[PDB]
Amino acid sequence: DTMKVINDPIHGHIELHPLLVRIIDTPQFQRLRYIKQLGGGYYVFPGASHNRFEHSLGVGYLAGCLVHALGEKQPELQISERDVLCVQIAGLCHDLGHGPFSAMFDGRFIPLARPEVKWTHEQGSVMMFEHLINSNGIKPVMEQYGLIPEEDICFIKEQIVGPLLWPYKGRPENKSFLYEIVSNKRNGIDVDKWDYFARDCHHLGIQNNFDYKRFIKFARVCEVDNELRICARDKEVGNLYDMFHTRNSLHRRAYQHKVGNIIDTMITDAFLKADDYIEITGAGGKKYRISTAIDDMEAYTKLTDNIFLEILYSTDPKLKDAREILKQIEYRNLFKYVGETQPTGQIKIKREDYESLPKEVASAKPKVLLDVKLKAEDFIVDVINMDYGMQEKNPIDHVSFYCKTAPNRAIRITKNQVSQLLPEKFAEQLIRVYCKKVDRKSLYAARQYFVQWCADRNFTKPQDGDVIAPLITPQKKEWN
Amino acid sequence: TMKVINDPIHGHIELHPLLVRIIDTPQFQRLRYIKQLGGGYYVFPGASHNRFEHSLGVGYLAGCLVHALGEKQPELQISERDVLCVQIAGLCHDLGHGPFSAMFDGRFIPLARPEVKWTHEQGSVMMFEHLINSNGIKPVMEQYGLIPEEDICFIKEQIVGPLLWPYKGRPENKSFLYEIVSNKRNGIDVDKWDYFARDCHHLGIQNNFDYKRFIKFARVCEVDNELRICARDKEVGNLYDMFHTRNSLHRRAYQHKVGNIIDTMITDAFLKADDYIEITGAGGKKYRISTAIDDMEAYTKLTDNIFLEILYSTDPKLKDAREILKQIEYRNLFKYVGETQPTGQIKIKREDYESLPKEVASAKPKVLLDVKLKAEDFIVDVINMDYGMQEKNPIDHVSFYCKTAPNRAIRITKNQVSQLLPEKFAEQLIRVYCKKVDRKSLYAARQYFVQWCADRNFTKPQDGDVIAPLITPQKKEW
Amino acid sequence: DTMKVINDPIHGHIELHPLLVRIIDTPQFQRLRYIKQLGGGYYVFPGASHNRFEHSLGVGYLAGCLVHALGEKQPELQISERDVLCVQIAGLCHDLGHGPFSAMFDGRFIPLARPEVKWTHEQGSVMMFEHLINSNGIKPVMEQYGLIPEEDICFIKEQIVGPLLWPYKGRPENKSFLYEIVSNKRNGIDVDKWDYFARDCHHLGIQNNFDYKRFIKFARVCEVDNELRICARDKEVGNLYDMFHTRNSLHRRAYQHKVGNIIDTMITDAFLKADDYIEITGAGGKKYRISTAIDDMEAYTKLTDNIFLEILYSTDPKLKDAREILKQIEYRNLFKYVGETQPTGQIKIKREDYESLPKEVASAKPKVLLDVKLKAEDFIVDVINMDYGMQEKNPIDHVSFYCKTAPNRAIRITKNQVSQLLPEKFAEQLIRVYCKKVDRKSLYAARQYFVQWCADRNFTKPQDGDVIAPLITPQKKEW
Amino acid sequence: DTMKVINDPIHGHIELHPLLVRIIDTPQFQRLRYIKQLGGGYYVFPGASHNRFEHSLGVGYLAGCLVHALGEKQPELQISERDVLCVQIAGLCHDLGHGPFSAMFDGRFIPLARPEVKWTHEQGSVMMFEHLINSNGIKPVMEQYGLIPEEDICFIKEQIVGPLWPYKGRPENKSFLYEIVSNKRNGIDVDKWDYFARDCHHLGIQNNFDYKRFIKFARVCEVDNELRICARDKEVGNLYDMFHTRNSLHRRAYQHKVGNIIDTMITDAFLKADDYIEITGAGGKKYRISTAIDDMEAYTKLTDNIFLEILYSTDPKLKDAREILKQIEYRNLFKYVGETQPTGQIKIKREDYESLPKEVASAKPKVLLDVKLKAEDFIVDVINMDYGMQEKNPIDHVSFYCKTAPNRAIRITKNQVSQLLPEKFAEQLIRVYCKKVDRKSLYAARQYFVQWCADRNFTKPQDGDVIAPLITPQKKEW
Ligand SMILES: Nc1ncnc2c1ncn2[C@H]1C[C@H](O)[C@@H](COP(=O)(O)NP(=O)(O)OP(=O)(O)O)O1
Ligand SMILES: Nc1ncnc2c1ncn2[C@H]1C[C@H](O)[C@@H](COP(=O)(O)NP(=O)(O)OP(=O)(O)O)O1
Ligand SMILES: Nc1ncnc2c1ncn2[C@H]1C[C@H](O)[C@@H](COP(=O)(O)NP(=O)(O)OP(=O)(O)O)O1
Ligand SMILES: Nc1ncnc2c1ncn2[C@H]1C[C@H](O)[C@@H](COP(=O)(O)NP(=O)(O)OP(=O)(O)O)O1
Ligand SMILES: [Fe+3]
Ligand SMILES: [Fe+3]
Ligand SMILES: [Fe+3]
Ligand SMILES: [Fe+3]
Ligand SMILES: [Mg+2]
Ligand SMILES: [Mg+2]
Ligand SMILES: [Mg+2]
Ligand SMILES: [Mg+2]
Ligand SMILES: [Mg+2]
Ligand SMILES: [Mg+2]
Ligand SMILES: [Mg+2]
Ligand SMILES: [Mg+2]
Ligand SMILES: [Mg+2]
Repeated sequence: DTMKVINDPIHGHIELHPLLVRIIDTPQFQRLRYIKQLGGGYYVFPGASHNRFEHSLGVGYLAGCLVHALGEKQPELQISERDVLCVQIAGLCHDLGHGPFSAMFDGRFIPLARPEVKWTHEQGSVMMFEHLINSNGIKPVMEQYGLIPEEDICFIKEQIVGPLLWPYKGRPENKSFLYEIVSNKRNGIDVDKWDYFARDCHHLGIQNNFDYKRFIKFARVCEVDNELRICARDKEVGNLYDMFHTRNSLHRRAYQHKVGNIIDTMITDAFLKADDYIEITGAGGKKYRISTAIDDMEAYTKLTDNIFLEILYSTDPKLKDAREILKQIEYRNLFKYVGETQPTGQIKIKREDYESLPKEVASAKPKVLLDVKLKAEDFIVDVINMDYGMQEKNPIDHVSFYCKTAPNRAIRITKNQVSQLLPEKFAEQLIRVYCKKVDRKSLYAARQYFVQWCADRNFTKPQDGDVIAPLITPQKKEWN
Repeated sequence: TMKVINDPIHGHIELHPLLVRIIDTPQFQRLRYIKQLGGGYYVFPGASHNRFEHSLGVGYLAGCLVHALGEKQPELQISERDVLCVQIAGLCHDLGHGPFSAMFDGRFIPLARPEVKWTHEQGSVMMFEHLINSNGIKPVMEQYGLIPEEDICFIKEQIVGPLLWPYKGRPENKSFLYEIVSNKRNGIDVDKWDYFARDCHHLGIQNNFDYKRFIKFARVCEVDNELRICARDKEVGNLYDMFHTRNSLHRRAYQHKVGNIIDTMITDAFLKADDYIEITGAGGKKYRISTAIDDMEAYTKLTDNIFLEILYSTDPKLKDAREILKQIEYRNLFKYVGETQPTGQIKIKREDYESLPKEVASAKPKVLLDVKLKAEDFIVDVINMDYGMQEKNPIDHVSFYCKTAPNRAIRITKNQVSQLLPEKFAEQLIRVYCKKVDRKSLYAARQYFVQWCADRNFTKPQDGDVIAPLITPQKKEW
Repeated sequence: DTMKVINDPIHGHIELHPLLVRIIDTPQFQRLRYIKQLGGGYYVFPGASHNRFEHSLGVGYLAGCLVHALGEKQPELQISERDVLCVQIAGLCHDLGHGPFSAMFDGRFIPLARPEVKWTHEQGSVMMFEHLINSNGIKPVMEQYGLIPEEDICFIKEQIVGPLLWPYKGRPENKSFLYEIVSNKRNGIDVDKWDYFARDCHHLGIQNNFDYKRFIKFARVCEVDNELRICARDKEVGNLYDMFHTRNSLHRRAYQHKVGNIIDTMITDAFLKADDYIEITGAGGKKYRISTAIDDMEAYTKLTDNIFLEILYSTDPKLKDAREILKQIEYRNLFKYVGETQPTGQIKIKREDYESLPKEVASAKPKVLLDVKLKAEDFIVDVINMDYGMQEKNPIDHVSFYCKTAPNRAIRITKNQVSQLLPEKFAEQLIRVYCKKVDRKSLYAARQYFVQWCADRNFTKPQDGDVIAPLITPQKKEW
Repeated sequence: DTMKVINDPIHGHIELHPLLVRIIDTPQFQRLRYIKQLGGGYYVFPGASHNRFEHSLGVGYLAGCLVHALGEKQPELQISERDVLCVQIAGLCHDLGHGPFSAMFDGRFIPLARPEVKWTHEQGSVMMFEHLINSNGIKPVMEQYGLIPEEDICFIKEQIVGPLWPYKGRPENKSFLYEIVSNKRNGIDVDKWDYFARDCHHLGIQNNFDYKRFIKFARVCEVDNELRICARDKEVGNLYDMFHTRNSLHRRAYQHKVGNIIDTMITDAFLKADDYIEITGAGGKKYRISTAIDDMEAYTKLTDNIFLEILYSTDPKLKDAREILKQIEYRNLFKYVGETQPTGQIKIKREDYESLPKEVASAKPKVLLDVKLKAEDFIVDVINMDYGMQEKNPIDHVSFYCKTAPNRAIRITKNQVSQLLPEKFAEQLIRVYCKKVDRKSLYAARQYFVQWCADRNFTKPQDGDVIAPLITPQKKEW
């Protein structure tokens, strides 16, 4: 059991302490090799073959860089070797709970398959971590390196998911800044983002403009309303606004690419159709479904992107409907993108209303004669909440800064102290509509229903509206 | 025959022999001795690159864009002659830059000769004329199918704009050709694409705009009776990002507060040297640094080397200028005091710039001060940051097409894209510096500065509470 | 109907003609999304997650760049749009025959599982291409775009695998240069190498020093012994030696990494143990095994890296032995590397002798006290043939060059006309030894047998010889 | 008084201790901003605008990374903060002695201008460092941060230029510290790692050596009673590749035939200017270009600027020098005729270089020729290509360790690595050029050249059968 060096193309040669190597070399960690980081995005950006495994190594590594850098510059914080290891382990294990195709599984499939549960991959990560530890004899290995499992397991879990006065048990207040490394609940400025920006960009073929290494150099811990927090140099404020701008830009260009999303939707659909028939063996030989494997970590261990191919290659007549959806993916007979719009004014589309939207689009009465009627079943309506990670809030209002002439003194910097060219709002909704019927006449009709629906709901005019529905767009006074 | 040249940004590029003849002149080779980012090199040490290599890059990209349009749309009748003219314009577009590039036309000439309205682009047109005439290039143009009466004019118009349909070099059915090198309608041009990529490579800041993607999706469509370059509808987000990147490169690098003060110091040294340096132009006439812009033979010999000519001089008359450049090398720079912006609808007008150091020195901070500072001790640098068209959204001046009707041009408004985009497209930054560098002068300069910000109802400096703790409580709006 | 653009991180935005899009959007092509380019190398270099799919797009694209560039510079060659499409399709389809974990499948598994057949992934690519065309109605689509399927399918196949006097039917000798793009049988200078150099490096985190774009700019077709062939500028000769040096260096640093190879070996072992029990359905419902799916393209279509996980997640008691080997991979209880050596002198280890080598290692008699005796079954001996792509030959002796003052005149350039610092030989063998028993005492013993065996065979001294076997290495004066 | 961070595109954000900042902010250091790293190479590779200044920052930084990494992994070595600063200073100052156009100045000009002296830029760096320290009051600043100037100045100089135990600055138990900046035992030093990475970034050729990996695997072990830097055994292949890369960068870039002829032309102009240019040194004494190396105050003012000072001069005495530089700017370069190498055991010695143009002109090609050419018309450039230690394999002078005994040093021979490695480690290339550029002179120059190769039993030029079809059949060995 000695330290390993591993060559990562994003971070270079990184060092893994032998405790981390023991954690990595388990079935529960290695599972992340079989889950694509960007899910259906690989079917649009062919360089995006990367898996959660390598992202997880990167987050472990960066978490270690940030806590080491803080410890070197500020010995008064009393960051111990034990703290450093716990922060690295949390970085390493933070995404253990992702399911097949990553964001698809907790963003689309589980909410549709099991609308009663409130589940996130982060909860999965905590449960999977527990199962990793318990089934591989890791507690004695922790003790061998000076960790205290009652306290430190709890600390690690709290870093990943948040709390399970001062709500944490794993560390006291004098170590609060340690909870801001892996997953920053105050403002989202965390090393998870820095790894995925750099790694996704390298694979996508879109270039990263955020400099995380610069941020680490300028980061300090300062007292802010009587808690010790990570603060940035004042002159980095512009770079932080740019960080969130980059995040939003990566969601627009890649993560919410309209076809990447429809592939995720189709896979979700196939999983919903397969769910009654696929059996996954968990603890004590009990049988779980795709939707219930989240309840038993032994089952969930075996639930990866492989399930796609298990369905695609099946012959069972019961899986026929699921299998045909995946066949449609491989022949590229995808549901067709019709367009994009947004609400106007103070209108917000609520999650309770999502299910009713296909019916609304099909009920629009385009004032043009139509040969084809389309039914609700024929439309998909995907509502995407785009923000700066804190709903309507400006995350930079929850960051603290310091100045070169008083480096222990935290200050606030407001938006108006930076620039007038920044966003005026921090949240918005995009609505994408697609049609399951792909023939030319159905598609012409779907465009008319769509643009009419936008007019009826007082949504923004689709960008191509005048071209795809020339007879509809003149009817709307606010569009001309 | 063609030459190949290896550029680190674009790879191996081909130069037509007419371009090679233009490059191999004193007028073009001059660009090897003018830093792209001027004083920026004194802050970002990778930014050693010169205007020469930027110019090759713009020539190359100009050629890629016009070739791509011609291949996709043969009905436009883009000729080999048109391609060469566009390449030449890209190659020669920055011939007019002076020592330290933006410093020379942005700071020095306006101060040295406030009566003239000069730009490097005007310089590029005059330098091009002088390059052609003094190196026998007109017959070589003819040899390759160009018509110099028409094409020289076309080339110049591409660089500087017009010298109803205001252009003589090409008719309306070729208006798109004027949108490649320097796009007067919206600023979306290959010059930006080269400098984004090249500056980033050298600065150590990463480029996020994909120019190659833009070229693939570009088409020419009819818009209000002219053939113009349009982009695919779905690229609109990427164009907003393009201008966001431009603004971000100005914030991080080009307007870095110390890069600018170095540019200011060099400008100061040039103003102090201007009466004493003689540069010989055409017919043996004698020019100064500030007048060499009137004669391209003189201007040919004015490059960044003038910095070292002053620094190494022994002439007592250049003592004052020389001492400023010595201060740069010891890093005894004028000191940054801080940054602020106007509030509300307030605009600082160019006529008022000269009065601002006096205003800062006239502030009466209610604080005990060892030193009184005079107007001459402050520099107040006002920077106009925008999306290239003052208050306007340049995306309102772009045309788009949709996949289902690719010959039909459309407009896309800001509200059709995103609510997270900027609400304004122009703003002003105000940096204040002090020429007196000792600890007590600097403490005082901070008090005058923050008090001035309070008095003018400008934004609170980011470090205001720390540098002037007794001043910032006075102002209710902070 | 129309062209698609696709964004690749290595080549940027590439354009795909609609005929290529029809070929790509088939089960037979999309299969390549589930086959890792570097196989077991992903278990060593975590950035090497890339699959054969994206490599195939890249080779298609570069094949098109090279043939377009030749056509633009030399209209007299009469390169047609039809030729361009055929070269693109060949580049796109060249690796359709790879199996699970790529080089593992044709380099290790098939040779062990079916030693009677002479099979390569390239043969697989030809058969898979035939099956792709026939089962997706591609022939009429080819006709729609000006291709002539009798001739052009044959041309495409020949570009991939070679011939199936002038031995080719798809194109004549005045177009011989077209066979030098995707897979160059004369000297190995082909666009396949250029894509994988660039793509592997980007993912591995090792940097590429070969500039393929420069090579394309300087490439011309010239007459050489009555065939039209691709020639390089004279002054590029250095860069071509560097190309093969880079290839060799990527094999040393990554592709033949000792642990990447042992993982490939372990997976192969698990597949051999699973082979009797896994059923893959092929044409007419017939059942194939892992080792026989190469005989039926409908079965082979469904044979990808997924088989690893099918074994790993199985519960069938019959798959227990295969499953346990894959569990050993996941816990990193790997067969242990003992060391590396090479033959000396004139000695060449022949393929017929590979199987006898573990027995030789176990028969060595190290004069050292050992608690554990090891048997032949405990050693793995992996022999790797490292060369410049043409066994003992210098591939640069099979390249033609031209000079700036006579660009249509082909010439030869010998090694002595370039540099005295170049390699003296172009082939060698590396011998890696591993031990299947992983405890510290077995490993100590394995090192003594290994170093003694090297001494006995007069192989090169292992680099760490003095440290791992201090009592053995003094016996050998020449060490 | 506080640390500075600087953004370099090769190494990222690097930290500079305030003592380093004081050294950098002097005229003697800042001088390096005006000397191109690759000299005339910029006139072939237009991305290669980089100067010695940024290379020097990089070497300072890497020197610091290597010594820090050794200290972190091996606390028993007792590397102090003082040792780290001294190694950084040496890295930073190691190239202070370069002259105009870098390798051109000490490789071509000084040897020709002053054949009696044995001068290297490294000697210059030591003298320039001494002058930097003494004229900027640096010794008290060193003391303020824990350095001992009697000892540490000596240590710093020994690291730059070299020397029982021959060093005075540090004892044997710290010998490894002398292997960071300039490694005299085998050449594996951080100077190479910076220039590989930085040159590649600017040239547009990609670097394949991973220096960071080497740093991770580097350890100090006892070797024949000295503590030395050793590499992991399995890195041996990577080290052979390192020297292969060095050779490959010399072939592609640094010894590019046209880059060298430009260096030669500039050298020629400097030789013609040398009697007439005056550079003021200490106490107002006057130096020449060739003598400015004797006085650091003069040498401080000798940079690439001298090129433009000559080009723009009007003095009649500089006419010949000026005309050569004009020929560079119009691209009327001496023409490359070809390349060959000696055969067998033959080595061309430096004493014989001057006689070679005469030999080429004395060859008697049995061919009808329009022009007879004289010795003065040919340039013969002889280049020594090696792995940095003449005929020796530098890997024979490296020590390694194994994972199972990391404190135990071992040797690894070439046969333990690969049969595909080089069989020799040194060779000579001979390039011939002609000063007469017309077609008939050039035809003749090719005939003399190929005949000369045949007469001396040199290798057949690669294009020999094409440029001299009547000459190459005479030689049986071809
Ligand atoms: N020459 C090279 N260049 C770059 N990366 C390389 C490399 N060789 C390997 N890597 C990558 C592969 C891995 O990501 C990492 C480590 O590979 P090893 O350093 O080969 N270490 P291992 O555990 O095999 O040997 P041991 O136990 O004897 O120390 O570097
Ligand atoms: N091996 C190499 N690899 C990469 N870039 C290179 C290179 N060699 C040169 N460059 C860069 C340097 C230049 O930017 C460009 C062209 O250099 P040449 O191809 O050397 N052309 P020249 O005009 O000397 O030879 P001729 O007239 O005989 O064809 O490539
Ligand atoms: N903003 C962006 N920047 C870079 N690459 C991008 C990108 N957006 C997509 N890609 C990549 C993803 C793909 O690899 C490629 C094409 O994506 P689309 O241009 O979005 N084309 P699609 O076929 O969806 O829309 P249509 O049929 O309406 O033209 O570019
Ligand atoms: N946003 C940015 N991104 C990347 N590099 C940047 C940068 N801004 C500056 N640089 C580069 C330029 C330099 O190479 C380096 C340091 O520039 P500053 O951090 O601005 N430091 P200074 O001394 O001006 O301010 P103070 O004294 O208040 O700390 O970073
Ligand atoms: Fe994550
Ligand atoms: Fe420009
Ligand atoms: Fe391939
Ligand atoms: Fe150096
Ligand atoms: Mg997560
Ligand atoms: Mg998060
Ligand atoms: Mg301009
Ligand atoms: Mg412009
Ligand atoms: Mg502006
Ligand atoms: Mg293949
Ligand atoms: Mg091959
Ligand atoms: Mg040196
Ligand atoms: Mg050296």
